[PDB]
Amino acid sequence: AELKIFVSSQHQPDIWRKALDQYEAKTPGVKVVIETGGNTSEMQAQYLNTVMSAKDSSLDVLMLDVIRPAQFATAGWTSDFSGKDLSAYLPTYAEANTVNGKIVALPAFADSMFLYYRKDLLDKYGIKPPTTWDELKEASKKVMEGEKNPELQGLSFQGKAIEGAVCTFLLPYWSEGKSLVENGKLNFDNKAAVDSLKLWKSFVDDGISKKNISEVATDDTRKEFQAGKVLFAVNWSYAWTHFQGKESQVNDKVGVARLPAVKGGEQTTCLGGWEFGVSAYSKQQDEAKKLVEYLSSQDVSKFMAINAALLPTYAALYKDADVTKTIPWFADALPVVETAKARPVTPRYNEVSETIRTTVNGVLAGVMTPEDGAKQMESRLRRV
Ligand SMILES: O=S(=O)(O)C[C@H]1O[C@H](O)[C@H](O)[C@@H](O)[C@@H]1O
Repeated sequence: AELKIFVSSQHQPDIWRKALDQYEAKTPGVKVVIETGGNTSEMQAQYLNTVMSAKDSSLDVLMLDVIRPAQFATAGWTSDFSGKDLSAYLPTYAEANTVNGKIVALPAFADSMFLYYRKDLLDKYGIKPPTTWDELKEASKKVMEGEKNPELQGLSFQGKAIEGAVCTFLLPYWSEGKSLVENGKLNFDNKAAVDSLKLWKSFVDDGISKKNISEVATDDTRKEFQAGKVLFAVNWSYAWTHFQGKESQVNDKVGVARLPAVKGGEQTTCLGGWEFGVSAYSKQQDEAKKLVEYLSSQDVSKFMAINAALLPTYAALYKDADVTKTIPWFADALPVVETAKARPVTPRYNEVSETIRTTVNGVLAGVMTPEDGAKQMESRLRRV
């Protein structure tokens, strides 16, 4: 059989390729081909909606974001792993991949947002990693003043109208102790929503973040930090491999911290991560399941942690000696993953994402005020 697997371009398809070569080498008569979609999750989702809506049978295995199971379950777009127990996997992912009793997908890898920081620069100015956005502003000012570097950004975060801007919006909202869904219903704290949009705007206005932060996607943050142009970056675990790689200016100059809190708030972060679904329209159900069981296996989890800084779905791999030798900070990441806040679980998540990310982007592009943004977001969300 020739299986086709849709892989996020953001999640190291060349490294997944090394795992698939080990699979082929030990599975005579099976070949795997990677189709590589957009960097961002909302573009991958728009593409999969069209091929899955059209019942297209070319894809066998789908790498899907943690926010996807509700949609994919309700639409019947994946083959359930009937009577599968997800107890080997972090409960947050066991839970994300179960919808009305159905195991929609096997966890592929974990993720959460961290604060990447230039540990060389904080050391140089004697600064402690910031625990509040206010400490991060103060640290940014001190470093940018001393560095006399017209290309050094204080903070890079995602302001482009992408899935990651949803995460941007919720970080200060969650930090204030608010939720967007309470007892299944939309629970919109106006004041917390406005304060989140003004916080992100304040980084641009205060000269800590670049004027065109509204054009910055997740991987732009990764590229600019890697290039030595960013003191503080909001990003995901995959960025670490690029930072420590052959094409980086910041080898051994990167610290990892929990995201700062809003003043008086909690250091909350966004749950990310991905899972492997078998397409309901695969003509190779059995062979695809065998591939997903290998790709969701502890040995592959471990390989992808070491080679791609993708956080394990297996709790035991966080303290594995080879994992922690390659990426020391993984030894302390699991509590961040297991307490990370989840975006709303809903089959209509795409419409939820569209509303929040366009509002964030509009405010950061100076199209609307934070105040109007919050009002627009609430109105649009109310009817979705
Ligand atoms: O970069 S983005 O696609 O806009 C946002 C995504 O980032 C990371 O890949 C996470 O693992 C995903 O959960 C998240 O949705």
